[PDB]
Amino acid sequence: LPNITILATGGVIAGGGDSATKSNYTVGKVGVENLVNAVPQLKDIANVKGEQVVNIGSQDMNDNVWLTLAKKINTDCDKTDGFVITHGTDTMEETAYFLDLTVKCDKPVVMVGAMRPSTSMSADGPFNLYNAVVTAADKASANRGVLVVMNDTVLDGRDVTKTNTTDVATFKSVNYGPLGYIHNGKIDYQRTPARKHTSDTPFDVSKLNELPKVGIVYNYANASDLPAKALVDAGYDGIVSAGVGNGNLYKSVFDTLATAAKTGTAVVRSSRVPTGATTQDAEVDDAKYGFVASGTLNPQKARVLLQLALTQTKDPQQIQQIFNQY
Amino acid sequence: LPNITILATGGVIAGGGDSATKSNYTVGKVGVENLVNAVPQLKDIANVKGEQVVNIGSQDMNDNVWLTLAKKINTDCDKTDGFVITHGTDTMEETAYFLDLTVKCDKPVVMVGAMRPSTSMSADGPFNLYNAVVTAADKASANRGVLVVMNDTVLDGRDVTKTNTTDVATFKSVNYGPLGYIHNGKIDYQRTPARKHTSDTPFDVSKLNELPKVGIVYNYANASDLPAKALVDAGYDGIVSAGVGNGNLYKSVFDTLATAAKTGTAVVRSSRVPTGATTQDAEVDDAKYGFVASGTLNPQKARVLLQLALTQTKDPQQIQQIFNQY
Amino acid sequence: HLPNITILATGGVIAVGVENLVNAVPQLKDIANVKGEQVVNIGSQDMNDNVWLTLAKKINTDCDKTDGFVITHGTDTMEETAYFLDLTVKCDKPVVMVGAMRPSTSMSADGPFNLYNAVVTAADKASANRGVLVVMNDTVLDGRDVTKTNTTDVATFKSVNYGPLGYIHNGKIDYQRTPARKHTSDTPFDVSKLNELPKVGIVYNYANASDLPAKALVDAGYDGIVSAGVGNGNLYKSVFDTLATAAKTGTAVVRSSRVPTGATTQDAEVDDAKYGFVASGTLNPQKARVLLQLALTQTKDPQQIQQIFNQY
Amino acid sequence: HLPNITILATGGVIAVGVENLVNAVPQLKDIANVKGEQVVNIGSQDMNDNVWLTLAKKINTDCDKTDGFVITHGTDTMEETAYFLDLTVKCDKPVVMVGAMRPSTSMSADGPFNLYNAVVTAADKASANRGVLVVMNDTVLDGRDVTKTNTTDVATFKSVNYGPLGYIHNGKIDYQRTPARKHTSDTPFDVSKLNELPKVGIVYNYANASDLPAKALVDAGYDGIVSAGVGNGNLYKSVFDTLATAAKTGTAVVRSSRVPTGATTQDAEVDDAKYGFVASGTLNPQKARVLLQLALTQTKDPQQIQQIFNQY
Ligand SMILES: NC(=O)C[C@H](N)C(=O)O
Ligand SMILES: NC(=O)C[C@H](N)C(=O)O
Ligand SMILES: NC(=O)C[C@H](N)C(=O)O
Ligand SMILES: NC(=O)C[C@H](N)C(=O)O
Repeated sequence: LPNITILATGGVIAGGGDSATKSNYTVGKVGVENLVNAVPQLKDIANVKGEQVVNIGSQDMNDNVWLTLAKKINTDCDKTDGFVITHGTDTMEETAYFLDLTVKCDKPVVMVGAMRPSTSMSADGPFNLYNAVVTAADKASANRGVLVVMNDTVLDGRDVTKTNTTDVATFKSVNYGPLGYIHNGKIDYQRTPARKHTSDTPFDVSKLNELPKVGIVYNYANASDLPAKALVDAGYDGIVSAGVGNGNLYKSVFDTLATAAKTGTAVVRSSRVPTGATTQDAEVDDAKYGFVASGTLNPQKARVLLQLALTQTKDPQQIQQIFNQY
Repeated sequence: LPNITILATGGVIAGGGDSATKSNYTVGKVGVENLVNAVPQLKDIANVKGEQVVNIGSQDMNDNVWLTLAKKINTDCDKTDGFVITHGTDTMEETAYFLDLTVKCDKPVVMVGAMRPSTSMSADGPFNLYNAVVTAADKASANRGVLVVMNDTVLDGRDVTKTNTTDVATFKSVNYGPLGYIHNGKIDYQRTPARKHTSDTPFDVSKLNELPKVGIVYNYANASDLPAKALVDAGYDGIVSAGVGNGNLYKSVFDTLATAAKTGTAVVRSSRVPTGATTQDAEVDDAKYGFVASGTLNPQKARVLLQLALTQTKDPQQIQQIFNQY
Repeated sequence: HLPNITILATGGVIAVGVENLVNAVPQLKDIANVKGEQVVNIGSQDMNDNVWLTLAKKINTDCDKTDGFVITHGTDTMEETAYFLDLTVKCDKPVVMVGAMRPSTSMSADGPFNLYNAVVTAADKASANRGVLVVMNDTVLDGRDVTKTNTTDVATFKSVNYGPLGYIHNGKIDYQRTPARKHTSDTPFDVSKLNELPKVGIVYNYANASDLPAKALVDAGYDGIVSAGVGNGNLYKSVFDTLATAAKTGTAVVRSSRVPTGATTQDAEVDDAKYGFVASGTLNPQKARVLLQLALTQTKDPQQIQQIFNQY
Repeated sequence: HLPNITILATGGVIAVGVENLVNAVPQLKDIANVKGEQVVNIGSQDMNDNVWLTLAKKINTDCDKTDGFVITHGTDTMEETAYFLDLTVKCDKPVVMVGAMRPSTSMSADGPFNLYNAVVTAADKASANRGVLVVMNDTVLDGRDVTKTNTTDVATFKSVNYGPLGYIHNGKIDYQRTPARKHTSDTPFDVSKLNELPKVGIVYNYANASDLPAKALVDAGYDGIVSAGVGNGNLYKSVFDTLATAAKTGTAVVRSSRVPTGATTQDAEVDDAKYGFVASGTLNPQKARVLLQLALTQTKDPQQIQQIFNQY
């Protein structure tokens, strides 16, 4: 049986409710040892070691936990066969992409959460955890990047996103599809991400104790420039715009971000729109403004990459090249 | 033949490109008269009158144009059979909901855009415009609220949203589905929005020359409180949170918005997540904080409703009731 | 305070007797006074006209005795049964179908909560006059549009053309849609006195398709044949040939599509009026069968069957 | 500077001779040196084995003469043809299929830009070694997973299980996926010397389904029968009966599903090894037919056909 390390960070998967039918849930309550012990069936498919990293709702996920996770995986890569990270659902997709860029182990790293607490009727956590371990244990999962396993589906950490606020089936790779489906404890992989991940990225956070400051501003009708201005005022390294349509900006936001990019703030145009690329060669001449188009990376994903791009370079052409290959 | 009034506001539907294959487009270039004349086939199905309201990219849409549109439709409701509004795609879904709440005519009001300029190969604007008129002309379209007609589909202004950055098929009613499909210039309606719209809402903007100030803050891992703080500092009437998952907030954003709601700022929890309701009775006790859950309204839609709710009342219980019925 | 809900069990992975099933979900007791009757205990892959006729008559007979019905059922043909009941039930109280994608013994089994939410839906006053319903994965779906979209996913049931009626959260439903097509007491289909249904078969279309299935139905003197066509209800030539001649000896022929969403329309490439065919609109081939079988209890005239496929 | 692209025309709404078609989209001249050959001029609803065999042989014979192929085709069975070519083409240069949902004369017709993007895809060096492709609505889709999801929508073609390979914007493609299942020169299927294919028919399953289509194929001595099952490939009893006896006189039986997404799996409710059936995995019934017809040129053994349905 393979050696699988479970790194817990919290989430509803480690929470509870006051009855089997209540909809109000706690987060990060149950310790990794108890969490692992609640699914004895894991012992059929791996030798599990549990470690508590933090115990929080993933809505409070942050740079400190990200750095911690990457360093821990990178250090311990040698001495296990794969990793599962238990995490809240809310920002699962951000952490998975951050690890997909900073983990240098080629061994399977699989993220998993639950939409219902283990106390609820038909709770999804036990089987999710089982399937996540199945995936971490499978030789075929190596070299595919950081994965998220939810609803019997293996999803790449780049494209995966939370598409519905409550559905157990919420996690989908909405532009390029999943890698594999899980049936009877086995996976038929038919796809792997072509974008460079893990050991083929330049991003090395091993010696870093902070990341560049990158915030996100939303666009909509009559959008205030005040949020963009506050980020600039605070010397943020980067700003990601959640634009309208194909990465467009409301005039007053556009004006502030244009000014910030001429003084050296990195500006990435992403989109509030849930599928499809923010392209070049549409309404915004990115070269002219010193902006970067995010491609299929949604705003929170664009943030991840831009923060890491900023550990390498402050140059808009070099950042756009990063956004074309990772 | 029915009398149909076309109110133009701009968009790519009224723009162009330098060749049939270029991807870079102008917005709001073509005047309503020329725009109507480019589709002579409209004269088979209606007597069209065109009026230019503004000529802009809908990424620059704003409160002034909204007020203008509602007042114009309300004034002229008597003296036409229906309306089509040509508009950019980027914020089409915001304007359609704003009109869905403030138009008091029960006659069909139909919004339409194009994803490609009329100069491009297989441009979508001509047929979109034709189908929008078909819909405005159809007796069955009355009493269904403000509609958007794109890709042979009739969509309610509440649920409709732009789901893809470039696809002609981008507009979808992602929670409840469309009202009707268009084939051979005819519509089979099988659904109508149960939420109160048009003449069954209390919202009357006829004498207003501004709307309440409502901004949108995004949530993500390590989110700065600076945007929320700038809105509060500027005395915004309302703030909508584009939360993570089921409307959750990053701790520092939560802290700022909690404070703003205790001093009387209206705070609506919506979600960055593209489908499903922001519910009550999940992780956030809205009553305790004086917050309002947005239901299926996405952040930009929540903004529309909250601005209008703020013309009636500043009370969180009364605003939540509005968010339960409109 | 609690409504009386009748559970009518037909089998499925959700099930093993109806008593065992109810007694394994004791939380139903918080929302309803549950009464269980075993109608049959089969996999829905073996569902048939007799079970349909039985369900419809029982529901209509016992309508006065209860506040609502939940029908436990296999997933495989739940969308067929739901539509039949949608067209034949005259009781105006909720009738909700439910199944399970996972075995009751499996980790994270869906059945118990699915059942709970089905009873919630049948208990809700707001559920009445919306036709027959299917309740799966926290969603309430109308019996006409609802279909099984995936072979294994717990989220498989979707109303692929017109969307769901409502979502369930915390034992409460926010309904924002109701089906406009006529149902339940507004249809003319009355199966009270019927002990058989008309014979309607389904033939598939594909590259190089054989005419042998279609001829074998026609030789068997089938009252109706539904074509699962390609694209917008088109047919492979040797199949069009058989059905065109069969529509003319009097066999009703409905064109549907193997394509999983969208309408088989009139006025595309098949001149239906010329051949006496009927276009199925958004009804998939199995759903078209249900409606065609019922149409044929009222009329054999193609023009009148079309009107039926335009109203129901 | 421009690549030589061969357009092989088979008909469809996209078309009317191949010369007229090419000459109506003169913008193709900016991206390719286009050469047109009329192979056939039919609606794809009447597509067949002979056209398939013809396309495969022409592509393989003329591989050296051109840099890539675009096949203009009806939409109705484009996903069948694409998969056949996916399994039989040995040329490693791009082969891209394309159609149109709207008439060429209609407002906002899709054909011209669809054709342009198909030629862009066949011209792109990055398109090579990805198998046979379908290019529709600004998207590049692999021939195995791609299917027609809607009867009328211009956005109908989707890879419903594994997603698209790449999106087209401004005449350029960002490929992020390639099919892992073996294709093109990595399959053993060689149709160079073949002038017929094995006979494989499709039967539909539904409530109360007739065994008559299945018996009529078996009586006709069909080499294979694909079942479009319910749910996870299940069969109505009287249909399971016929196929179980037929698999035992030697007819190959593949279980697929009418359910539009997801795998017909092994190890669910049908003990395939016991009955000598083969599970289709994610291949829908029409796609399973393609693979079963080709399997049967190499072997009649059910265990070996299964291995084929596990690798291709
Ligand atoms: N279901 C969940 O895990 C949601 C929770 N707020 C979290 O992300 O930690
Ligand atoms: N296609 C379009 O209309 C997009 C444009 N930026 C607009 O919204 O005005
Ligand atoms: N999950 C299930 O219910 C499938 C089963 N074959 C049925 O329809 O009964
Ligand atoms: N739009 C089309 O191509 C449909 C036509 N029946 C075909 O497949 O040829």
